[PDB]
Amino acid sequence: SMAFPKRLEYGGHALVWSGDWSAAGARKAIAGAARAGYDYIEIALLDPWQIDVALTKDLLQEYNLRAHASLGLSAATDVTSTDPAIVAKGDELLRKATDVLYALGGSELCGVIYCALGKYPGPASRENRANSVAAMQRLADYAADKGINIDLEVVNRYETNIMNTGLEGLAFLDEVNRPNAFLHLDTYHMNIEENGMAKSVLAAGDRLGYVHIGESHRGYLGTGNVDFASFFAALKQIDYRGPITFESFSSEIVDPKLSNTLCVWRNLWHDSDDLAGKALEFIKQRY
Amino acid sequence: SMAFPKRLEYGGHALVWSGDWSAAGARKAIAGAARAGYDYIEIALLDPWQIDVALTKDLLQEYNLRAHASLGLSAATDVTSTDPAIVAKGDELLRKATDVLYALGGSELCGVIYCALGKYPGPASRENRANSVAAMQRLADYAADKGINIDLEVVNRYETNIMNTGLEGLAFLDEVNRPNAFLHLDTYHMNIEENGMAKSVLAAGDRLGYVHIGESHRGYLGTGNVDFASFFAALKQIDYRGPITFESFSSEIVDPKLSNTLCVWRNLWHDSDDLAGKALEFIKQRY
Ligand SMILES: O=C(CO)[C@H](O)[C@H](O)[C@H](O)CO
Ligand SMILES: O=C(CO)[C@H](O)[C@H](O)[C@H](O)CO
Ligand SMILES: [Mn+2]
Ligand SMILES: [Mn+2]
Repeated sequence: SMAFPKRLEYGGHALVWSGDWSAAGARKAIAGAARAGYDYIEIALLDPWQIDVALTKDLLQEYNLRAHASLGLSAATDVTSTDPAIVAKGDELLRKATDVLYALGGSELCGVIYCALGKYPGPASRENRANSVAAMQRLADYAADKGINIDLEVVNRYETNIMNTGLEGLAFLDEVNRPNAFLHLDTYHMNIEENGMAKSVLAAGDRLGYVHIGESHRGYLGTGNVDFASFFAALKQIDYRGPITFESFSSEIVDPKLSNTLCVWRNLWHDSDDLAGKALEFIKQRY
Repeated sequence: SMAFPKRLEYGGHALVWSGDWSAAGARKAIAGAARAGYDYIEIALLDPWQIDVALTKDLLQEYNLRAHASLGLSAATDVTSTDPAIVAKGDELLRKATDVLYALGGSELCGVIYCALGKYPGPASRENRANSVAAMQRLADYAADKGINIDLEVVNRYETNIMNTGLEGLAFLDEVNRPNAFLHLDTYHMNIEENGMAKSVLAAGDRLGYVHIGESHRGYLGTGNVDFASFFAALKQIDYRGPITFESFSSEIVDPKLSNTLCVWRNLWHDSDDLAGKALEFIKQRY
């Protein structure tokens, strides 16, 4: 068991272009990501059964584009649950997601894979956390057979009760104790929870395996409150060489299964291409 | 008719010291605010029927302290509801809170007074917004007879679907069209939703009636990401002369119902006096 190769590469989140993964939606997102000049598309596998693999393989080939995958779990698939029937549903979704990612020749399963994405009605018990750590052990081991790293995305208090800072994320990963399990940081969530935009990156070092770039309000990069200068300087200091996906959500493009959960009440952009294009330039200028 | 006098004065949120307003909790919080050097205490009126008003007035006299009030409504008192019985409950609580604030000699009712504080399942309908605007018209007119201004606190996407930016708040206040209705900004909520920390303040000018100071993670002022230098520069430029309350919420002090609502999963402070004391020094040094 070991970590699978990572490279400095730039990706666009599928929801920048498409709210579904129909033949049309898949192509819109892949074509968009390719058009803006990204190395990969990040597919939202919130329902990995809805994904036509052959179709997707063909599109990625057609546009000379690589794929990674992210998801959140839901109440019905929450691996922190003290109901083992719900944890089993979680393990199953995570296996299927991995199977799909393997069929597409992808190497990264990231996002909120360790709990239900959304507002918890109270703080996590030690048992909620232990349930989550075990589930990520079973996932990392399943993934390892298929040349896939998992990257646990730290998100803000409103989207998980398990880990809200990189430091918390790192301590969680110590317990997972798997070589193909990494920290996933997102500048949007960091903007809320972190003591500056450097502390968690510098602590993480080689354990930082994935990055999401989002503005404070998840709109155009450079129109919000995120100190990107301080963040990217930290990446340079640890010489980060892994996926970097631009992520943004507008009511304009809505997945029913994500948009209400992320409380995307506001339209912060309408031109996917203009947003994605400016974002990659903004990112590449700094890293 | 008219708006009531505002002065530049510094406030401590009662919830920094006490989770309740028992005689002991009230005494503790008022003595705390006075000890830290604040001009007033901001009393949480989530349940204004549970306040002993004569006791509170005696305490405020005893410690030579003024009082303003903030609250959030809940599902059962949501003035945005399409259930007129629920709106009626909201009107009733808002009237009661105004009565309490009036008897206490206060002039400012602020916070999430226009909707239920928390995660909405979907975006706000035209009805939801119109119901809210009408409720704030009835409240503003009721408060006008009692020399009280109302200030509508703009909160982040996870805490309301009605208004997430200062600009949205100003537009909502245009429809309310009451001289004693003002905008209320909170740096914690601005840190997520705003295009920088100056814009909403410069646009609001004389319509900014109330300010909450919160760090990005709601911990010690200056250990987070909020560009306070840029915010206070904006306050200076419009010569803001209104209440400035420091707030933060510890799961060790507040009611489990509120800490769960605000997703306080960790505590970045334990010493109420040290936090509140240092918070005021931080504020008074910049404004
Ligand atoms: O930031 C996120 C949600 O706020 C993550 O990117 C999600 O886990 C991922 O996009 C799943 O949609
Ligand atoms: O920022 C706030 C909520 O997060 C407001 O201060 C509260 O809604 C209000 O003070 C009630 O406690
Ligand atoms: Mn993300
Ligand atoms: Mn506030």
